Order: sequence, then C-alpha cells, then structure tokens
Amino acid sequence: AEKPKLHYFNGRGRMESTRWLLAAAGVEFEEKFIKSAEDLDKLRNDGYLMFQQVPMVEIDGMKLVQTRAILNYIASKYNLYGKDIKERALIDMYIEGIADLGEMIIMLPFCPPEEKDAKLALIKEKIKNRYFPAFEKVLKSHGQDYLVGNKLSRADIHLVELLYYVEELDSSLISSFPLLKALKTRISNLPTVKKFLQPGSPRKPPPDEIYVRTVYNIF
Amino acid sequence: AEKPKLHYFNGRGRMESTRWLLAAAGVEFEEKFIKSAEDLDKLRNDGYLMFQQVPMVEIDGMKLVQTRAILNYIASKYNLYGKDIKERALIDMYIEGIADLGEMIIMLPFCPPEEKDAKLALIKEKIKNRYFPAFEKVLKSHGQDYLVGNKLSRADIHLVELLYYVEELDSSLISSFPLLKALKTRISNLPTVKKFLQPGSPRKPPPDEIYVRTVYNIFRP
Ligand SMILES: N[C@@H](CCC(=O)N[C@@H](CS)C(=O)NCC(=O)O)C(=O)O
Ligand SMILES: N[C@@H](CCC(=O)N[C@@H](CS)C(=O)NCC(=O)O)C(=O)O
Repeated sequence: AEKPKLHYFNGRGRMESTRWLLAAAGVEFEEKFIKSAEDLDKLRNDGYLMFQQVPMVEIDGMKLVQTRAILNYIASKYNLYGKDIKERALIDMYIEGIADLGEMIIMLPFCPPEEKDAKLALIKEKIKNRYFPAFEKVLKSHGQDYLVGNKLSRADIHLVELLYYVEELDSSLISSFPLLKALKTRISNLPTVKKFLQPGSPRKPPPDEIYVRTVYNIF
Repeated sequence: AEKPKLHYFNGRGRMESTRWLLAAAGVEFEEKFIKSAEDLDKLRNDGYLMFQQVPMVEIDGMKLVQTRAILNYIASKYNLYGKDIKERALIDMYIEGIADLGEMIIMLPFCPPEEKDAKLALIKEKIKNRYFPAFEKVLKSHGQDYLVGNKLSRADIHLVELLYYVEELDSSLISSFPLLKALKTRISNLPTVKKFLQPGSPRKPPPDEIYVRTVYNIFRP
C-alpha cells in the first residue's frame, strides 16, 4: 500500500487542512501538482474525480474527493476523531465552525478588489465577536490542554492551522484570547507539527497574485 | 427520554435534511419554530447557539449546532453511517456532493432577481452534467439497491431527498437516469420513508415569498 497522493494546485486552497492533518499524524505523503487546466481535464477524463473537482486524495485504494470525506477518513484512521459518538459531536461542531471561518479566508483573495475591505472587516468582526470567543470559552470551561476529550484531536489541529492564517491577516486579533495563544504554542511544539512548520516542508504559502491568476487559468 | 427538538424556521432551509434523516431512522421529533428576531435572541441569550446560528437540535441531553454535526450524530446513532471506516469514506464523498448542490438550492430564494435566472440555469446544468451522472455511475458500478455496502445508509436518504427536490424544479432532469429513478422508488417505499412522504407529515413545502420574508424579518427586522 502506497503513500497517500494529494492532487491539487501547488498552493493552500482546499487541500491545506489535509496537509496539516496528515503531517500532524506523522503520515508521509506525496503530491502531484496541477499546473494547468490540461492537468485537471486529464484527471476528469481519466475518471479520477467523482464530481469533476479537486481536492482528490489517493489513499488505501480509494480516490477520495470532498475535503470532509478526506479529512474524516484520515482523522478516523489515525485516532484523531475522539473515542465515542458524543466526542465526535463536539469535534464536528467545533471543526464545522472552523470550516465556516476558513471558507471566508479561502474565498477572500478571489473577491473583486472593491469588496475586499468590506469582506475582510466582516471576517475580523466574526473572528473577534463569534469564533475566537467560542473557542476560548471551550478552553476556559474545562481548563484542559486540548479542545475535546483531554487529548489531541483533529479539532486542535484544524483550529491551530486557522490561528496561523488569522495571524497572517492581523497579528493582534488573537491578543485578547490567551488560551488560544497557548493552544497555538503547545500544538506547534508537537514534534510532527514543529517539523511541518519548519522551512522546506509541504506547508504551502499564502496565495499571491500570480497564484490567484493561475487558479483562474486552471478554470 | 425526550424526543429530539428541532430549532429552526417553519420551512426547509438547513433543517430539512435532518427532518428527513430522523424520519428515515424512525425517530419522532418535535419542532419549535423560530418566528421572530426575539425568538432567535432568546436561544442565543440562553447560550444554546455555540456560533450564534441555527439549525440547532436538542438531542440526548446535548444542544447540537452545525448541520453536519447534527446529521453525523444521528447517522452514527441509528446505524445509517455504514459499517466501517471505508464505507464512511464513500458515504461522506457521495453526500458532500449532495451538500454542494444543496447549498446552491437553499440560497436560491435569497438571490437577487437579477442573478436568479443564471443561478438556476447553472444548478440545472450541474444536476444534469455533474451530479446525476456521478450517482448513476455509482449505482451502475455495483448494480445494488443501495449506494454503499449493499444496505441502507444516510447516502440513499440524502440522495432521494435531492431527487424529490429536483423533480419539483424540473421533472425532466431525472428522465435520462433510470437507476436514480429506481432508487427513488425503492427508498420511497421503505416503511419509515413512506410515512414521512405521506401528506400531513413534518416534511416541509418548498419556500414561498412569505417564508422568504419571515427569514429576512428575523435576521433584518
Ligand atoms: N465541496 C468541495 C469543493 C471543491 C471545489 O470547489 N473545488 C474546486 C477547486 S478548489 C474545483 O475543482 N473547481 C472546478 C469546478 O467546480 O468546476 C470540496 O470540499 O472538496
Ligand atoms: N455551517 C452552518 C451554517 C448555519 C447558518 O448559516 N445559519 C444561518 C441561518 S440559516 C444563521 O443563523 N445566520 C445568522 C448569522 O450567521 O448571524 C450550518 O450548516 O449549520
């Protein structure tokens, strides 16, 4: 059985939460980068893409598409999805809030220039008034090092990845949230995450204008 | 002890897939309809909405927000989430396709009249050229009555809900997809689903301009 092989553009977009989770889990993977519309159309025409889209991951005999299908499978396989049905409800609730905020961040570079200020201001408002208070409250309420079950789960990994993007956006947004600051440091120091955070890993950068244009070209 | 209680507007939107799944699982539930901004504020103020949003379901002593958290819990509890990690992977892939389509459909009534025509045209095109082909191909690959593991799962339920909606929208779209038609018929005839499909059940109508205006009136009174 192979290393999982990740099909996506050479950028963050919709594959980056899978790169984080696999790296957090200590799992070696390979990437086949889509550089053109022709690369994508060949995957489609070869029947690799159930819904004609990427992300797609080749893992344990499957060609899985859909971010959540990929991540649930990885989380479940590497015991990062809790130990029972009630922990999974907490985990799902948390990571779905993270996905919603995440989505706004992923979509942001693609919005018309005249809308950016308004959209960014709204993401900053939701971070401050909605999402950071929600997660700080979880940490504050049980006083434990991990969001759920007193042990590392995907929710920790997904949230910390998000705290890194929020820092790139505005380093002060986290300032009033000391338990989130502390979660970020703790998880960043786990050997697997520490290595993924270091130069030269598969961690992808923020999108620049050449990438924004390229992603269009790939559609 | 208590029935699940579903906190939403009195219409489909983001709660309908849950009404379908619970009914398919044989679970009677209650609904508490949010009618005003006051009602929404009370749920928030009581601290029952983790991200200040609905849907919310009170089930088994918990208050579950996020549509997918709600559905995953229900599907796991009532054995509609396949039998192993690999079946769940197939289930999740299939149903996330449905969710992408669903998300366009649910937002359609709150589009400006100017974007509506094109949005609808796009929806139909994706049904016909992307999603119905994908699901037909899966049913054809194995010739079995159910999408995954040759037994009823949440994927069948969520697909068939989608097929009922697509029928309302344009009843010709399914015409080229004989295996989807057959699945729709089989699943519709299962005791629990048949009961949910009957007149007078909790199944909700398609949204009308009053539902739309109630939703706006709640978020922007
Ligand atoms: N719900 C899907 C969304 C995938 C998606 O939007 N994919 C884009 C690339 S980021 C794509 O393949 N676009 C081509 C298309 O939709 O026609 C997932 O989470 O994987
Ligand atoms: N990802 C969430 C989205 C929920 C959502 O957007 N709910 C809307 C109403 S249908 C809401 O409460 N909006 C008010 C707000 O976001 O302030 C889910 O699937 O439950």
